[PDB]
Amino acid sequence: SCRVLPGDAAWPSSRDWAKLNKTLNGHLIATVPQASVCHKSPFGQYDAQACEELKSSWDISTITHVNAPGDVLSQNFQNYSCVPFTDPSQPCQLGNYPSYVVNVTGAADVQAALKFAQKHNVRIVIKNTGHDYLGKSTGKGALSLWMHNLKSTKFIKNYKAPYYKGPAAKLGAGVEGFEAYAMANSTGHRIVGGTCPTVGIVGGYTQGGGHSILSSSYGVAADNVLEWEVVTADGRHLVATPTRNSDLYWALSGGGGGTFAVVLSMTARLHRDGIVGGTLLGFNDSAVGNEVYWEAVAAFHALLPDFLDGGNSFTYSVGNNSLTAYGTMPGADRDAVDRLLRPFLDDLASRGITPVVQPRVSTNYYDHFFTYLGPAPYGNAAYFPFTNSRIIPRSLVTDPKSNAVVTDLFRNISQVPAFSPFYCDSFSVADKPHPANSLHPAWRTGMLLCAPAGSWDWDASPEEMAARDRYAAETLQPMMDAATPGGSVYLNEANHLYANWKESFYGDNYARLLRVKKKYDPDSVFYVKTGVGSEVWDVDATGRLCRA
Ligand SMILES: *Cc1cc2c(nc3c(=O)[nH]c(=O)nc-3n2C[C@H](O)[C@H](O)[C@H](O)COP(=O)(O)OP(=O)(O)OC[C@H]2O[C@@H](n3cnc4c(N)ncnc43)[C@H](O)[C@@H]2O)c(*)c1C
Ligand SMILES: *[C@@H]1O[C@H](CO)[C@@H](O[C@@H]2O[C@H](CO)[C@@H](O[C@@H]3O[C@H](CO)[C@@H](O)[C@H](O)[C@@H]3O)[C@H](O)[C@H]2NC(C)=O)[C@H](O)[C@H]1NC(C)=O
Ligand SMILES: *[C@@H]1O[C@H](CO)[C@@H](O[C@@H]2O[C@H](CO)[C@@H](O)[C@H](O)[C@H]2NC(C)=O)[C@H](O)[C@H]1NC(C)=O
Ligand SMILES: *[C@@H]1O[C@H](CO)[C@@H](O[C@@H]2O[C@H](CO)[C@@H](O)[C@H](O)[C@H]2NC(C)=O)[C@H](O)[C@H]1NC(C)=O
Ligand SMILES: *[C@@H]1O[C@H](CO)[C@@H](O)[C@H](O)[C@H]1NC(C)=O
Ligand SMILES: *[C@@H]1O[C@H](CO)[C@@H](O)[C@H](O)[C@H]1NC(C)=O
Ligand SMILES: *[C@@H]1O[C@H](CO)[C@@H](O)[C@H](O)[C@H]1NC(C)=O
Repeated sequence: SCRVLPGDAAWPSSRDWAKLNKTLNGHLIATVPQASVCHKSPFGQYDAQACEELKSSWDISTITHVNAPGDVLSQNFQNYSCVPFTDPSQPCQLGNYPSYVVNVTGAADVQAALKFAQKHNVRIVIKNTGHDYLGKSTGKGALSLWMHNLKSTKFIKNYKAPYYKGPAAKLGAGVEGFEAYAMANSTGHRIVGGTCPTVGIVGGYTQGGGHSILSSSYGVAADNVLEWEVVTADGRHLVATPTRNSDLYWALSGGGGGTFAVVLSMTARLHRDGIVGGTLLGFNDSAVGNEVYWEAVAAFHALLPDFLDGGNSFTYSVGNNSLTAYGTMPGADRDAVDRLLRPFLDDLASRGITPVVQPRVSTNYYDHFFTYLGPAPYGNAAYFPFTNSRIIPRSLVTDPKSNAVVTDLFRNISQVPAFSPFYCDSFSVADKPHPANSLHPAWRTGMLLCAPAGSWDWDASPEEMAARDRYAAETLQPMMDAATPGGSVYLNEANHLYANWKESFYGDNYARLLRVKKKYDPDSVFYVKTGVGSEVWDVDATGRLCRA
C-alpha cells in the first residue's frame, strides 16, 4: 500500500542493507548530511571550524555541496533538519534526505538497487547534482541512485545518422555544465548547456528541456539529444534514439527527469566553435524616472525578435530601477556586435537614457561563457529555493497591448523584495532541425523565459519561509500565469506546490507522456513531484509515499 520508512517493522534490516552493499561492491552509503559537523548527535562529528566554512557559501551552488552523497541544494527541502544555521544541540536529522545512497558506477549498480528496492518496497530517488527546485531529487526514507560520479566523456568526430551527421559528445549521467564545456572546448566545439556551471547537463536539465544562451543558435538542450542510455524500472539496460525505443527517446527529450528511466549517459550534438560576440548592456531610472524606465524595458523586449532570429541571445536581470543584460552573439565580430546592438542603443537614446555598453569579442565560447557567468570553473550562482517561471510567447511582446500587461507584471514582481531583481533569458528556438521530442510547444512560440526567484532567509522563522513557499505557488505564479496567456511554466523552474503543474508543464503532450510512462514503468517505481504519472502516489503528512 505504502513505501516503507525508517522505523517501520518492514524497513530492511542492517543485514539486508549489508547484503545490498555487497552486491554494490561497497558502494552503499548511509546518508550523513553535510552539516552534521554543525551538530552533536547522532553522528558525533561536531567541528566548529568546519561548521563555519560551510556557512559562508551555503546559499551558493558550490561543488562542495554538489559533491555530498545525500544533500540537495534547496534550503527549503533541507527544511532545517540538519543545516549549519540552527542550534548545535538540535539533532542532525535526515528529514527529506534519503536514508541510503547508491554510489552508482554503472548499469549493474542500478539494476541491483532497483531489484532490492522492489523486493523491499523502498522508494527510489534519483539524484545527480541536487539542484532541483522542486525537491524532485530527495525523498524521506528513500534509496537514492546517485549519478554524480558517472563522469565519462567521449568525443565522436563523425556521428552518422539520417537526421544528424557531425561531431557529437557522449556524456555520463553525472557530467556537469563546466565539465561538458571543458570537454567541448578542447575539441574546438560548443555544447548546449545551462548558465549555472554546476548544473547536471545529462540530468534534469536536458531531460526537462534545458535553455541556454546558445539556444537561439542551436535550440534547447533536448533538441540536441541523439541517444539516451538508460536502465528501465524492470532493470533492462537500453539505448533510446529516434529510431530505437523511439517513444522513450521522445519522453526523455523534454518530458522531465526521474520518471521514465534511469539515465546512464546521453549522446548529444556538438557544434563548431569560433569567435563569440559579447556585451554588457545596462540602463536605469536615475536620469529619466521610473515610468520611462519601464517603457524602455517594454521597448527592449519589443526589439529582441530580429536579434534572436539572427542566432543571438540576451540573458538579463530585471530590477525595480535598473536592467543589466549580457549579450551572446555567436560568430559576430566587433562591427557585427555594433550593428546588432544599434537598434537597442538608439531606442534608449531616443528615450533620454545613457546606457552602459561594454562590447567585446571572445576567441571561443568557453571564454565568452566564463567572462559573463564565471569565475571558471564553478561559477558563483546563488540558490534561490522559491524559483518560478514563465515561458513568454513572442506574440505577447510584439503587440504593444499585450506587452503592456507583460511590463505591468514585471513592475508588480519588482515590488516584492524577496523576488526582485529576477533573471530572464531570451531565445528563438522555432524552425531549427531536431528529431521529434516532447518539448512543450510554448518553447517554439516563446521568446522569454523569466525566473522570479525568492531568496531564502536564515534570520526569518520556518513559518516565514513556509509562507514564502505558499506565496510563490499560489499567488506569485498564478499572477505570472494570468499576465501571459499562451505561455507556460518551465517544469525545471517552478514551485513544488504550484497547483496547475500538469497543464502548464506538459500541456497536450501529457496523455502520450503518460502512455510512455505506463509502458516503461507500469508499476510506477519512479516518482517525482509534478512528474508524469506522479499522481499514482500520494504524499501523507509525515512524507510517506502511498498509492493513491
Ligand atoms: C540550481 C540551478 C539550476 C539551474 C540553473 N540555471 C539554469 C539555466 O540557465 N537554464 C535552465 O534551463 N535550467 C537551469 N537550472 C535548472 C536545472 O535545469 C534543473 O534544476 C534540473 O532539474 C537540474 O538537473 P540535475 O542537475 O540533474 O539536478 P538534480 O536535482 O540532481 O535532478 C533533477 C531531476 O532530474 C532527475 N534526474 C537527474 N539525473 C537523472 C538520471 N541520470 N536518470 C534519471 N533521472 C535523473 C532527478 O530525479 C530529478 O527529478 C542555475 C542553478 C544555480
Ligand atoms: C518541513 O517540515 C514540516 C514537518 O515539520 C512539513 O510540514 C508538513 O507538511 C505537510 C504538507 O504541507 C502537512 O501535511 C498535511 O496534513 C494534513 C493533515 O494534518 C492533510 O489534510 C493535508 O492534505 C497535508 O497532507 C503536514 O501537516 C505538515 N506537518 C507539520 C508538523 O507541520 C513541511 O512540509 C516541510 N517542508 C518542506 C519544504 O519539506
Ligand atoms: C558498505 O561497504 C563498504 C565496505 O568497504 C563501507 O565503506 C567503508 O567504510 C569505512 C567506515 O566504516 C571506511 O573506513 C572505509 O574507507 C570504507 N572501506 C573501504 C574498503 O574503503 C561502507 O561504509 C558500507 N556502508 C554501509 C551503509 O554498510
Ligand atoms: C563513489 O565511488 C567512486 C568509484 O568507486 C569513488 O571514486 C574513487 O575515489 C578515490 C578517492 O577516495 C579515488 O582515488 C579513485 O580514483 C576513485 N575511483 C574512481 C573509479 O573514480 C568515490 O570516491 C566514491 N564516493 C563516495 C562519496 O563514496
Ligand atoms: C580551450 O581549447 C583550446 C584548444 O581547443 C585550448 O588551447 C585552450 O587552452 C582551452 N581553453 C581553456 C580556458 O581551457
Ligand atoms: C545608471 O546609469 C548611469 C549612466 O549609464 C551610470 O553612470 C550609473 O552608475 C547607473 N546607476 C546605477 C545605480 O546603476
Ligand atoms: C499588478 O497589480 C495590480 C494591483 O495590485 C493587480 O490588480 C494586477 O492584476 C497586476 N498586474 C499584472 C499584469 O499582473
